This record gives sequence, structure tokens and C-alpha cells, in this order.
Amino acid sequence: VVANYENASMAADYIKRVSNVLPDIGIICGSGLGKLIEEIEERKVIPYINIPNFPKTTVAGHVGNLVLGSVGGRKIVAMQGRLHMYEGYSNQEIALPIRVMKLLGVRVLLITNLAGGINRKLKSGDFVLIKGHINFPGLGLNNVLVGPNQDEFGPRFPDLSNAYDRLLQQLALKIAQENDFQDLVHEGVYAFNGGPTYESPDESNMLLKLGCDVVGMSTVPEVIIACHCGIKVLAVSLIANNSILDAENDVSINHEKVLAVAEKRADLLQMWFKEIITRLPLD
Amino acid sequence: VVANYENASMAADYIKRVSNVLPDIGIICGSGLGKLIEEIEERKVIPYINIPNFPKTTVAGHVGNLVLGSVGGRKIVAMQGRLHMYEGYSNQEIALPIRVMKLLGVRVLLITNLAGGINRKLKSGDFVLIKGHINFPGLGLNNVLVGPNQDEFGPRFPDLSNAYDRLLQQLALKIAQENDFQDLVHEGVYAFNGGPTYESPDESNMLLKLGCDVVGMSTVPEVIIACHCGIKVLAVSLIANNSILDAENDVSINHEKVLAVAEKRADLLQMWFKEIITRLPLD
Amino acid sequence: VVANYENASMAADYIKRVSNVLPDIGIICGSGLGKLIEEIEERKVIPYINIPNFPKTTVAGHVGNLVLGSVGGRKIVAMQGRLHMYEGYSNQEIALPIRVMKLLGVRVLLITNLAGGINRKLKSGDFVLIKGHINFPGLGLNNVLVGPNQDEFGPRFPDLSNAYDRLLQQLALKIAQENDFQDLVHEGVYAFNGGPTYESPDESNMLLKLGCDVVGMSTVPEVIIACHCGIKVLAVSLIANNSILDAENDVSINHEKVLAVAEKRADLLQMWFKEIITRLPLD
Ligand SMILES: Nc1ccnc(=O)[nH]1
Ligand SMILES: Nc1ccnc(=O)[nH]1
Ligand SMILES: Nc1ccnc(=O)[nH]1
Repeated sequence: VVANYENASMAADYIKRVSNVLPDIGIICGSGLGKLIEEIEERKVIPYINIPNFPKTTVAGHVGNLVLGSVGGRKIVAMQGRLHMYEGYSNQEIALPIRVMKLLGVRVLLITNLAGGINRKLKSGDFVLIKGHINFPGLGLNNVLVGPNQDEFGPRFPDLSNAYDRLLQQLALKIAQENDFQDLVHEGVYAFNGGPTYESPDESNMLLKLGCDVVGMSTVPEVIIACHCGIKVLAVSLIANNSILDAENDVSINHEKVLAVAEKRADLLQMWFKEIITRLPLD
Repeated sequence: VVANYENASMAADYIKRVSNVLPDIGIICGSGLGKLIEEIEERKVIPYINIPNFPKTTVAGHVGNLVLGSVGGRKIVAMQGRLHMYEGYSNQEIALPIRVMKLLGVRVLLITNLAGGINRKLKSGDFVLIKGHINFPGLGLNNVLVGPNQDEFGPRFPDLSNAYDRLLQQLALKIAQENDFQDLVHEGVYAFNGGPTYESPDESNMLLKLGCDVVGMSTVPEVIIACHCGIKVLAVSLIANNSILDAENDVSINHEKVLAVAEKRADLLQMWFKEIITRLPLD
Repeated sequence: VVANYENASMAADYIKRVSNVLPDIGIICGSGLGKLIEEIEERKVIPYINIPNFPKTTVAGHVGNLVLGSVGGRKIVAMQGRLHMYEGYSNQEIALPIRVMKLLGVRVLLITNLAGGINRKLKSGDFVLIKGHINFPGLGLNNVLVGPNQDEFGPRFPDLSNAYDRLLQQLALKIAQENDFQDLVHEGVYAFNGGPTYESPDESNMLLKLGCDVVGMSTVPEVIIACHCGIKVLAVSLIANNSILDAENDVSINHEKVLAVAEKRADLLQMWFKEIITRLPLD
């Protein structure tokens, strides 16, 4: 299924009928960081498998629902069960849900992820407001937009200079200051490693030399599809570990350790993003 | 359709019949830089769609013709409607037209493109004679030659040390000096970004650290196919903007601005390449 | 054919019946470095084409056999006819033979390759014990593990911090010292260039800036599949040429020159690896 105007429209038509929610904000949550979705009010849970033209996710298994409802007085749509490119999903499969969000009315997409810290200032449990990226798949002919352009959504050659909205980064930082956790909050450049192997020690050392502050396996594809169709983005990485320090100390990177950091910060991140949602401009 | 000897031969047989032109030189022109093709003498226009085994281009649409005729006393073949890998064309689809050029008798391929400037010396409207490249798709398992080798055209492992012919670069510079526009002409290393998103500000900053002088979304695949089958190459980038300066000044990159630079330099580039063609050696 | 548990089991069942050899060690040899396979004792040669679910290799042609037998008192299985990703083999085709090795009982995989030297200390004919890697395909969404995870073999997100076993590197160096060829032996980081074009002069210069010591077109995919399923790895590069020096001197890289270096060091490498095999721990 191509992520075109007709196919995205058919999915949005189904969702509009079944949900009766017109969302202004979209959310995609990192692993272990999805509990805000469980707290959506007046919520409507729509399995991906029920939505016309949504990507098939049964090979990977696990949860796959679109959840619509109200958070902090705003109407939102959430992806419960993120699609990651290391699973083998195509460019079309990644793009269609974001384009459906656009047709549903989403103007702002909020994204969280778990990432490795490269910059020396970053400790496990820190947050990084993403201000730019290095898209290794994109440089390497695996950009999420490779393929025919879908003109109804955006231009053939998008500029990414404003992919990460500055005002949204400023609002996120302001809320952290108001709640006295700004000492945890940094800003930085995200390197997209296609994955699914963690960054090797020597890849981490290369990323250090190349300016990269954090590395992870997601986010950049969704950012690009959103930017292409005019959706503003705030993307926040939770630092699971400092990969440069771990390489210096012969310490392994491990998904169980990553998820334990997610559990440690999950409630703070939920509170933060709920307040961001309530504070977003009405326009 | 595989870009093999039999299939390329079938395309060349059709072209030889319909055109009656045996070209010595091939040309592939950047966007907005194609007007020389409109000035080919005694010309024969062959739609790609009519040529056996040529790639289907109707999804992208727009023009797709092979144009044969005379420029500056030399017999040439031009691609009117370049095939770009960000459109989703396969390695086989990119390679077949160049291999057809080889079977038609092409010994020299002239290429122009529009690119972003990384080196600080580069201003909008400058020309860069490409002297080498950094092929991010190639490093990343998306080299245009991935797949079975077609032994009749070239070796399994081509060396790229002489992919950009030195004598052709020297001739291009000499003609610029004779016409007093050598102040516009630089030389440099081309980074291939698969695209189609423009280089992000942080990707540009990385390319600066990595020695790259210019960045763009084309050219390297054609250079490699030509080098593989023994065709000499001259490749010239027209600098649309300096991406490092634009990132420092929060200035966007935009295809309309790119095309306006192409329009500003199109006539000078046509005159330059016409003279290069007339001055090429007969052997 | 997916490189899953059922399919790998069917291949291993066939091999166990026909060979009567239960191997503890696997070997994959670089081009021109395969003569140890010819010296396997009590050997059983099994054409890939006869093994259920093994990848089809007839388009590339050339030899394709699994060879089982005894070397230095240990039971081994060798791939005679390596599968390279620049040929177009899929992730599944690369992974299945290594996973078959795992089901056959392989605990240690020994790998050799031919590579370009980047580090200035490296001369043609030197050996590099690989201690880490920079996986450009992996960063670029072409990691050998992209696709559904096969849980029976390993985790979704492997850590590569111990992909190159330290004790095996130490044993290899110790044997070189005992035989007075330690002056040829270095250690270093391997950059994976998908290929099949040799590293361009400017790619080599970039790799120098990025810490890389050697560059080649293989090995990293097999290392990752082995690491994913718990097989320890020793990987050794034979330096065919110093690409930085060759770029400084306008000297070409050439497969015939590469193979001549392989021939010059083939007998020493066979003796070295035979002794490594005899000296490997029984556990
Ligand atoms: N160290 C890491 C943590 C989480 N995700 C990554 O890709 N890397
Ligand atoms: N800045 C740029 C201009 C043209 N092409 C590119 O890829 N980048
Ligand atoms: N210079 C090289 C020799 C062998 N293999 C490579 O990839 N490069």
C-alpha cells in the first residue's frame, strides 16, 4: 500500500467515523514511555489491524493501536505500538500513519525515544531536546521519502532546517524550569542509526568526532514525514546510558537496562508532556 | 529488466536504427541546465517509453527522451529527463541508459548538477569541477553496482581513483580562463546524499568536518557506471547556496531558489559545455 | 527463505546426516586465503545447492560448498565460497549459513578477509586483528539484522561491545610471537564499505579522520549474525595495500594486485590459523 492521498484518506475516514475525535496533536512514545496513552480521557482504541491501509504488524507482534481522546483539554491521537524501520517496514508503511494524522487535523507531533548519549555532558536519565539530526539512512539512499513524491502532502525536496520547532523546544524547557528539573534537560543533535544492533564502541567514537550528541534507532523517519506535510515536531530523547563512557569502561549496552531507565523517568516524562500539551498554543 | 549486455544491446539496436547518429559523447544535465539539449543540431528525439528495456518513468512523470545529434561538430547523445535514485529507481534502471551509451560508442560523459556548497570559499552561482567523491549510499550497501556483475561491461571491483578525468578538468578550467570566468570555477569533493530531503544543517556541519566541498543527490551513480565500463567523466556542480552559511544565518534551502540560480547561470554553462565539446580530443 | 529456526534446522538436519561431523569451530576465508579448507582431514564436501534452504548462488557462480572435517584435532565447518552483500544477497541469505553453524554446534567463528589499509602504520602484507568496526550499512538502514527478529537465535537489540573476542585476539598474537612474525601483526578498527567499488581516495581520507584503520567489503555481516547467536569471533584482515599512501601517489587499487598479496601470505596465514585451531580452548 502506497502512502498516498487516496489511501491515507480512506484510513482517516474510518478513524473519523469510529472515534468522533478530531485531534490537533499527535504523539508517538518511546519504549516504556507510553503510559500517557493509558491516561487519555474519553478514549477510543482502534487496532491498526482494523484500519484500512494501515501497515501489517503481526510479524513483529505486540501492541498496535491508534488511541484518540483528550489530554489536558486538548484532542490528541497516539500511536500505541511504534513502527521502527529496523523491523523491515517500508517507507510507505512508516509514512502512512503520519499522513493519516495530517488528514485528521494534527498540527503538532510530540515524540519521545530512548537513546544512547554521546556528548560527555549526558548522564543516564537525562533528557535531550532534539534540535537537529544526522540521518545516516537518508545519506545512504534509505531516506523515508525515497520513492515517488506524494504532492498532496508536500514538496519533492523538503528543507529540514526547521524540522524541530524552536518554540516547542523553548516551551518544553520552560516547563522543566517551572518544575525544577531543568538540570536534567539538555539540547542536542540526534544521530539516526538504522539498527537494530546498538551503536558499536567505535561507531560511538566516530559520532563523537562528528558532533553528534545522542544516537538512536527511531524518530528521524517520523520527523521527516511530519516536516514534509507541515506538522511541527517536538522530539525528546531519554538518555539510557552514555555510550562513550561505557566504551571507556568496557560496560555493555542492554535493552533491559534501557527499559529500567525508562521506568525510572516514565512518570516525570508523562507529567512533563501532559503539561506541554495543556500549554500548546491554540493555533 | 537487468542492465545486462543483451538488454542494453536491444536498446542500442533500436536507437541506432531510429537515429542514424553514432555518438562519441554523452551528456546528462542538471535541473534547469538542459537548454543545450534544445540546441542539438540535426537532432533526433527518442522517448524513453519507445526504447526497448528503458526504465519506466511515468510514476515520476515529466520529460523522458534520449536526444541525439550534433553539437560543436561532435556527435552526442543526451538524457533529457535524468533518473534520480531518490525517486526509487533501481540500480538496474540507473545503469541501463549509461551502458546503452557505451554500446552506442560514447567515450566521454559530461554531467552537470545543482549542489549545496559546504566549503567556505563557495558562493551561490559558483561552479565546482568535481575531482572525487564521498558515496554515502555506496558505503551503506546502496552502491549502484550492488548486484551481480555484468562482466561484459567491467570488473567486479572497479577502482575509482581516476573516475573524474584530470585532463577533462584541466580543459574545462582552461576554457573558463579564456572567457574570463575562471573566478567562478573551483574544484572539490562531492558528497552524495541519497535525498530527497536537503542536507540538514547538522549533516552539512558533519560534511564540513569530513572534507566534503559540495553535497547533492545525483551524479555519483552515473559516474560509477561510466567508470565501470571505461567511459571518462567530467562532472560540474553549480552551487545553489552555501549550506554552512545558511545554517549560520537560519536561511532555508528551497528548490525554487535552486532553480533561480540555475536560470542565472544556464546560458554561461551552455556556452562553456558547447566549447568543451568542440575542444574534446578526437581520440 | 527466511533465516528462521525451522529453516536453519532443516539445513542442519541434512548436513548432520550427510557429514557425520559435529563441528565446534566455523571458518570463513577471504579470497585467495582458502587453502586451509583444501587441507581439512576426513573431509566431507557438501554443495550449497544440495542443502535445503541454502541461498542460491548460481548468478554469481563460482564455488559454493560447505566443507566439514578435522583440522588440528578439532572438528570444523568451512564455507568454501563466501556470500558477499555487494552481490545482492539478502539479510536472510547471509544469516542462514551462520545460524546453521550455530545449530551444528559451532562456538567459535574464525574469519579472514582482504582489506585496504587506512592507518599509516599498515603496509601491504600486514595482518590486522580486528577489534571493532564501523558498520556504514548498519548505520544506513542496511544492517544484516534489519527485519523481524528470530528470537530463538538472539535478542532484538544485540550489543556489539564484545563482538571481537579479546582472548582470541590475544591467542592469535601469541602464536605470531612464537613464530617470529609478530612484526606483521597489528590491531585495528574495520570500516565496512558495502562495495563493490573500492574505497575512493576521498572516502579513504574520510575514514582516516574517523579513526578507521582498515576498510573492506565483508566480515561485519557475519560478525553480527554470529554475535547475535552467541558465537565468538576472531576476524583478521590481510592488508592488500595502503589506500592513503596510494591516493598520495596516484596509485590504483586492483583486484589482481589484491590477489597477489593474498598469494604471498596465504601459506603463513594457513599455518597461523591451523595453530589457532589446535590451541583453542576445549570449552
Ligand atoms: N544506547 C542506546 C540506547 C537506546 N537506543 C539506542 O539506539 N542506543
Ligand atoms: N543545497 C542543495 C542544492 C541542490 N541540491 C542539493 O542536494 N542541495
Ligand atoms: N583496498 C581494498 C582491498 C581489498 N578490499 C577492499 O575493500 N579494499
